[PDB]
Amino acid sequence: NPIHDRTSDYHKYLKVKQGDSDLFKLTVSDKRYIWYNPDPDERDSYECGEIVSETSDSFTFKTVDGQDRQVKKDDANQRNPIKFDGVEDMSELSYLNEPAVFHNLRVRYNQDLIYTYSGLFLVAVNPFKRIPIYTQEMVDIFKGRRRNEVAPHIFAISDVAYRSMLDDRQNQSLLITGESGAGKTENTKKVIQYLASVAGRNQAGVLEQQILQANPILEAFGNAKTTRNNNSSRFGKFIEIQFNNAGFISGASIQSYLLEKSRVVFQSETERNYHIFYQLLAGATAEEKKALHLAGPESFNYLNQSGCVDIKGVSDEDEFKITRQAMDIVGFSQEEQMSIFKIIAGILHLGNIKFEKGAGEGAVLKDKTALNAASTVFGVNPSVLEKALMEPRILAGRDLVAQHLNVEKSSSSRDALVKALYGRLFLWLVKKINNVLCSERAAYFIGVLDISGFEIFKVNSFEQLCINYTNEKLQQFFNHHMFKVEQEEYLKEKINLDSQATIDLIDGRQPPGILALLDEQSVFPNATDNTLITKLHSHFSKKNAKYEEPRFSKTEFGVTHYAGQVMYEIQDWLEKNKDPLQQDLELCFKDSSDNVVTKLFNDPNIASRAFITVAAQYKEQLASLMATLETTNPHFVRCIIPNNKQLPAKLEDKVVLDQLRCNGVLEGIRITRKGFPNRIIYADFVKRYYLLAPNVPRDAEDSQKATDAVLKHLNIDPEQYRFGITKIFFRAGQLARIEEARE
Ligand SMILES: Nc1ncnc2c1ncn2[C@@H]1O[C@H](COP(=O)(O)OP(=O)(O)O)[C@@H](O)[C@H]1O
Ligand code: BEF
Ligand SMILES: [Mg+2]
Repeated sequence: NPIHDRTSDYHKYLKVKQGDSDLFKLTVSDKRYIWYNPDPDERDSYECGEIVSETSDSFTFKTVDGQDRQVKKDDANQRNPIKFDGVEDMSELSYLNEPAVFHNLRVRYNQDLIYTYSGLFLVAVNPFKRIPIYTQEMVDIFKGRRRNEVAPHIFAISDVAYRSMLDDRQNQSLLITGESGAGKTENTKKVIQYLASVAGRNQAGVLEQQILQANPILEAFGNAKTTRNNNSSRFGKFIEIQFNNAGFISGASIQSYLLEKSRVVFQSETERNYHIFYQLLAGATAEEKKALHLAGPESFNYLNQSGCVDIKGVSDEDEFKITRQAMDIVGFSQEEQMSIFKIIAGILHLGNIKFEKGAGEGAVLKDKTALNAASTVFGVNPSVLEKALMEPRILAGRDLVAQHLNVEKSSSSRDALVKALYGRLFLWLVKKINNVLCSERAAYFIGVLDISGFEIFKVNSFEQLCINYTNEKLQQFFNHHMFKVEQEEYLKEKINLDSQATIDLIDGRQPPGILALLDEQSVFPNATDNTLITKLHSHFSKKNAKYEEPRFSKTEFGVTHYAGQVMYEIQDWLEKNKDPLQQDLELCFKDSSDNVVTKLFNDPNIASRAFITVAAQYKEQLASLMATLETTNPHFVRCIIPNNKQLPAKLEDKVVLDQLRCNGVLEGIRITRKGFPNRIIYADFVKRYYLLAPNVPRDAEDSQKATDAVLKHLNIDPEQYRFGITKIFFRAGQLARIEEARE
């Protein structure tokens, strides 16, 4: 058993190394320590101070410098006894303070132990290097083991979910959140690999392969290199792994949320557009290139503006293969693939269209190359296109009259088109995939959510509000859930909100919240950004406690979110909400000779939102998501980024701690710390502590009687612990004191 074979890779890579002895006296120490901030300005920066003396109410310790200081006992951040460094669950910690928590994570990370539990959560810190803990051999060790039986791992929470499903006949969910680059998508892919393996029907299976090939397809079209991650997911996703009554994988379905369409037409410096563009340019066959009027990235406006066309240690040509191979496995025909390619190319050509003026104020196409290129690949009438771009007919109530747009408006229109095409294509892909894997008649499911946690940038826009509104809801669900689950534990053992207000501000109908007001402004063609922001301040400024009207800025507003205050900039919200496309453009494309192209514009499912705004739509998708989640038994994973530099072996204190504060980890410890944080199995207590009392023997039947014995020996406050049917519950700091007692 690799599990009890101290020489196995399991032991080397997932466990804290065990020596020849386990004796209590090993860890004996005379010193006591306290975590302190050497600079009170740097609050997340701590050092360990050794305690020297104590008054009845305060502690006096020695700094690193050799300097002496004092602290109130009630404010002190005591350091846990060394026996606690590296524990697998932060819940076993006696002193539960911020520096203590950070420290356990750190001790673990130093030994490359990236996974740690924190009560209900599985905390996962990005290693930024490969650790061989995801092999088939690793998968087989985790099959059927209880949480406590094995080391923390994504595979373990995945197995727990699976056993619960079979045993309770209840659907399950895994929520994996955290910042960009924290490791969400990596862990998500591990869940799927694990499941496909433990629940798949292979004697060597097709379904299983298809399911596995699904994400690569989506990552090509929805991931991009950003400054925070070379493989950023520019969309949220919910994966439902479907099973039959017997527990075998039977299908799957995918839901996507919020694709960043704007990146297709603009990228920040150093970033890239979606991977596919590069993959196509790099691996199209010489025949494909000519058929697509293809060239180099440098030759395309949508690709030559960031200053970055490739990713280090990444071959777009080689990635292309992988992409195409997945499409093949999944079921896309050569034609369908072909058409996808034409679309991707066409978008590139549209991007090179240059509008010039002079005539007057109207726009003109002196050059017509690119137009022709795109026309061709799209299978549409170039002249129609031209006209639909520069001379859209607009409805003036009675009159349907074609407007002659200036270059700007003409450009912006082409851009809206590109965005419409890309976004529709992505939905088509997802629907396609779902058509192949989705089983109408599934018995049970395990759903995995891979989405960002709270987003707080310099500039926060409409997209960030959507994300933060999602996180307010997820966080609330977490809080409801932990509440029940702690309450249930106390019961089994026989021992003795703010969220809503922010949510209401956002999505309330009466009084109307932010989204309602935005939607209302959305029916007025002539409404502007000022109109809208004036309306928000009118309703909430000095009127809603979660809102803040800035002292000087006239284009922003603040929302107090769970993770802190966020300032939103209103620019372009109206447009974003309406996501407008000229009808003459829709007409142009409706007539495509291309089979997929046509679908993008003729299937209400892909072409239309429902008249629904973008906010309203989102609101609805969130509500269905939440509804499903509410029917599952949830599992929470929090992915943590170690630093903002993408480096291994560099766990930065402030970076980490900020994260732990935003994602709810610290609050749960806070909550937990309040009651009886430590809950030890009677038998286990005795094993270690029998020596402390001139009475008890390590091995006993009446473990409780034993436990009581020691407690009594040491003369411990009956308020410091509660007797449970199986566990002895301990208040914060108590266990540390015991550990601190002499043999
Ligand atoms: N457990 C891990 N082992 C190895 N590399 C990882 C791990 N977690 C994340 N990474 C790395 O960090 C990069 C960012 O991870 P990713 O899953 O894409 O983050 P997220 O989806 O949270 O934005 C990955 O492309 C990979 O290099
Ligand atoms: F960049 Be990660 F996908 F949030
Ligand atoms: Mg991702």
